[PDB]
Amino acid sequence: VPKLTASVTDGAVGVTVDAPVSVTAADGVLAAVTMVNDNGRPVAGRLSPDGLRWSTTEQLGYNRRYTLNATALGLGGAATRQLTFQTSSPAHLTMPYVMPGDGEVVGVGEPVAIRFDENIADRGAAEKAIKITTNPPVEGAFYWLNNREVRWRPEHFWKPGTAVDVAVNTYGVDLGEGMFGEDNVQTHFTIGDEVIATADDNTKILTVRVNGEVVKSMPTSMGKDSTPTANGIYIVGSRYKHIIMDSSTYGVPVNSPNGYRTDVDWATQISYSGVFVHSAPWSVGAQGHTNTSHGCLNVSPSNAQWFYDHVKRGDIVEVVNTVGGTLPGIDGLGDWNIPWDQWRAGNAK
Ligand SMILES: *C(=O)[C@@H](C(C)=O)[C@@H]1C[C@H](SCNCN)[C@@H](C(=O)O)N1
Repeated sequence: VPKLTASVTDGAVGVTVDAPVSVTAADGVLAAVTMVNDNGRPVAGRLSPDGLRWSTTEQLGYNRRYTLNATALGLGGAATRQLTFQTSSPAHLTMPYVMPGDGEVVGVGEPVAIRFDENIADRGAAEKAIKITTNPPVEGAFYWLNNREVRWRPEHFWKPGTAVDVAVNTYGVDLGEGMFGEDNVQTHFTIGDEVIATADDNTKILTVRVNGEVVKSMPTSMGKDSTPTANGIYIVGSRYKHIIMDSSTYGVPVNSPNGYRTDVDWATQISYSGVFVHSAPWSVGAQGHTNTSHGCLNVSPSNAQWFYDHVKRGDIVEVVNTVGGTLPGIDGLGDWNIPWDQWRAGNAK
C-alpha cells in the first residue's frame, strides 16, 4: 500500500512556522490531504499535478494545534493516516523593518539595514534568517550597530548597476528568549552611479566626482577647531528642502548665550550625529578659506541646492585632513569606517 511521509511528526510540539508543511506519497498517489486547526478550519494547501506531494500554501499560526489527514491510493490498495502537532508558542514578537525601500535606486555606499522593533537576544539567528542576493554576486557581511539594527555591506563600495534583493524571513524563527518574528519582509533595490564627494580641509573645497570624474567643485566652511568636522567616510541619508535646527530640543534654551533656532535650506544629512551639507548664506565669505561651523559642511545656497538635487541616498562624502577624529563606525551613517576584517568578523555574539 502507499507509503505516506510528512515533514512533521505526530505529537511534535514547538514545531516552527518558518516552513510549509508537506506530505509525500510513495508506491502510489495522494487522493487528498487536509490540515485543520482545533476549530476545524482548513489551512490552504496544494496537491501537485502528479499527486506525489502536497504542501501548505499559507502561513501557519503560532500557538496552534493542527490535525493532518491524508489518503493515498496505489496498486497496493489505499492508506489513510492522521497526525496532530503543535506550533511554537512565542514569549514575544518583533517586526523587522528593512531599508532602503523597495524599488529605490541608491548610491554605492548604501548598506542593507534591518531594524527590529525589539532587542534581539540571538543575533546569529537573525542573521541566518536574512537572505541577501546580489547580481553581480558580491561577498558582504553582517554587523550590528545596536541591539536592534543590523547592517550588511560589501568590503568595497557597491559596483553601479547591482541588483540587491532582501528577504527577511523572520516569521517562525526564534530570535532568542522566546522572541519570534511577527512577519517576513522583502525588499529590492538597485545601485546607481558612483558619486563620491570629497572635502579636503587643506583646500576647503568639496569636489563631487561621478564615476571618477569631477562634476562640481564647491567652496566649503566646515567645523571650527573647537567643534571640528570628523574625518572619514559618510553615507548620504535624507534630504530636506527646509529644516529648523533648535537648541532647546536637547535642553539648551534658545535665549541663552549658546542657544539658537536656525532656519536651514537645502540640507542633505550625512551622519546621525548631525552633520549636514547645507545652504549657509552667512559664511560665503569664509567658504574656501576659513572653518566657521559647528561641524556641517557649509556651502553657498545654490551649491546646496545642487547637492540636494543631484546627490541621492547612499552616495558618499569623504572628509580628509581636518582637525577632528574619525567618524564613529556605529554613527548610523559611518559603517564604511570600520575596517573589513572587523566588520566581517561581525559582533553576533
Ligand atoms: C552644522 O554644523 C550645524 C548647523 C547649525 O548648521 C549643525 C546641525 C546639526 S543638528 C542635527 N542633529 C542633532 N545634533 C548640529 C551639529 O551638531 O552638527 N548643528
